[PDB]
Amino acid sequence: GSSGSSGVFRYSTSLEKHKLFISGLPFSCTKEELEEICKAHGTVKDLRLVTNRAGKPKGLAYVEYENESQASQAVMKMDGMTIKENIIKVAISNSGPSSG
Repeated sequence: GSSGSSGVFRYSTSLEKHKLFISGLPFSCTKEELEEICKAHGTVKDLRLVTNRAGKPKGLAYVEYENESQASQAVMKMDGMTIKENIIKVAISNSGPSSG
């Protein structure tokens, strides 16, 4: 939807921005790896890897930073980066609670 700068109201639950979303990652990739690489940009509040019912990496991975500027930088770099011979894409975890 649009974004009205002038004045702010409550329409949809608080949205998250700091969080980051990374898709297209090689199963080989491991948390630690992404962790060390994440802390390279800023403070890593928390890191989680979307696994399957069997515990297999679905390729998706979520990240949590302390500030906003930090995450942004990591997104500008990680966005379209090669990892273990695999081009991974990044995206600011904005979409979450499906309103309707």
